[PDB]
Amino acid sequence: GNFLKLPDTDCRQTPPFLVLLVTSSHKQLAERMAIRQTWGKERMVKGKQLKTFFLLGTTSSAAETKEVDQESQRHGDIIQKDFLDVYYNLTLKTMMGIEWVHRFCPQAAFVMKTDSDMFINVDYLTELLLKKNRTTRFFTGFLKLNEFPIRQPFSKWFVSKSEYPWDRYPPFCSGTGYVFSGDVASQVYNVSKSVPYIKLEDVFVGLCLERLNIRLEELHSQPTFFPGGLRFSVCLFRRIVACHFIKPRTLLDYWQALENSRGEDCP
Ligand SMILES: CC(=O)N[C@H]1[C@H](O[C@H]2[C@@H](O)[C@@H](CO)O[C@H](O[C@@H]3[C@H](O)[C@@H](O)[C@H](O[C@H]4[C@H](O)[C@@H](O)[C@H](O)O[C@@H]4CO)O[C@@H]3CO)[C@@H]2O)O[C@H](CO)[C@H](O)[C@@H]1O[C@@H]1O[C@H](CO)[C@H](O)[C@H](O)[C@H]1O
Ligand SMILES: *[C@@H]1O[C@H](CO[C@@H]2O[C@@H](C)[C@@H](O)[C@@H](O)[C@@H]2O)[C@@H](O[C@@H]2O[C@H](CO)[C@@H](O)[C@H](O)[C@H]2NC(C)=O)[C@H](O)[C@H]1NC(C)=O
Ligand SMILES: *[C@@H]1O[C@H](CO)[C@@H](O[C@@H]2O[C@H](CO)[C@@H](O)[C@H](O)[C@H]2NC(C)=O)[C@H](O)[C@H]1NC(C)=O
Ligand SMILES: O=c1ccn([C@@H]2O[C@H](COP(=O)(O)OP(=O)(O)O)[C@@H](O)[C@H]2O)c(=O)[nH]1
Ligand SMILES: [Mn+2]
Repeated sequence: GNFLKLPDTDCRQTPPFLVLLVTSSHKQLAERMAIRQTWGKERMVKGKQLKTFFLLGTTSSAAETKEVDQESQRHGDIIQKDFLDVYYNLTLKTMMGIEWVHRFCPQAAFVMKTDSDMFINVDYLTELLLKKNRTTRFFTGFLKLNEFPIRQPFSKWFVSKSEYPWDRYPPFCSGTGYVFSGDVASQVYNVSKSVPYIKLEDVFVGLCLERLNIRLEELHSQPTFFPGGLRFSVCLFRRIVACHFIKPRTLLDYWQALENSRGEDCP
């Protein structure tokens, strides 16, 4: 498939229950280490396997290239292809991850694409997924259903009319973190080259899902994905899946808080 780095894993032998694909730039080693030490640590969750991989492109910086080569060798959990790893190539990055699931891990029951400035509660997510009774054509997250493209020309998420010429975006889920059954990867990969390209990855996946007639659904009767962030508390964070706006030091402190308070009951 044209990959420069492949994780040392065999999904055929031991099909994972949940695969996390984490986006981060080359310089964000601190993010990746914090994740590896917290919600990214591979383990059995209620007897289900969790696997965690980091998606990277390439960079022009020789120093960063060497750093990442060393990191891959040391940890063996990086998925890499030869594309310039910049914000406006995130669509390529996401498609790389999806391509990977399709080629080397179609046995994954579920896949979460997530960002690195995130807190993820894998235990509660696994509980809600096992409760959902859905194993195919399943896609959930924070649903963004009547979105309009941002036309402010200097905005981080600006798209011109030539980049995206219609008044509304398809239904899609926030790219801060979304979850889908493993089969969905193959479908999206198959259809991706025939769907109009857009440089916003979560929107592009929404376009693919729309072409596939895959409907978005809420994971639970209460909201569980929070792209806007949250005021922290142990009891709240025990009953959410994903929270945005979390820098590495904060992630480590929050993980510590959950460990320090394990075994206490919550209202
Ligand atoms: C982080 C996030 O959720 N970003 C996604 C973005 O969300 C925004 C949209 O839904 C718009 C639509 O109304 O509302 C929200 O933001 C509005 C406004 O549009 C923003 O411009 C503004 O934020 C800026 C402000 O404009 C600046 O002046 C100021 O300096 O900074 C602030 C914050 O940076 O805020 C208001 C209220 O928050 C909402 O945040 O929607 C995008 C598509 O249009 C994307 O979905 C984007 O998500 C990221 O997209 C990339 C695409 O490659 C990846 O999927 C990332 O993983 C994903 O996080
Ligand atoms: C998911 O299913 C569970 C289990 O229910 C069984 O399997 C399902 C696929 C469906 O065919 C059910 O009719 C089966 O009974 C559901 O949780 C059950 O609900 C019962 C009664 O409401 C309750 O005692 C327990 O919660 C569960 N019982 C058993 C036998 O497991 C659950 O509601 C289903 N979830 C969704 C999202 O539909
Ligand atoms: C996304 O990545 C691609 C692949 O690296 C970039 O395309 C290359 O860009 C370099 C210069 O930046 C050229 O020398 C290559 O010829 C290009 N190759 C291909 C296959 O396109 C692309 O520029 C990146 N996108 C953005 C917005 O930076
Ligand atoms: O060149 C880049 C820029 C960003 N990102 C990742 O893409 C996600 C979105 O970045 P950011 O939080 O800046 O986007 P925002 O949520 O503010 O839209 C994050 O996990 C970044 O680490 C990446 O992999 N490569
Ligand atoms: Mn972010």
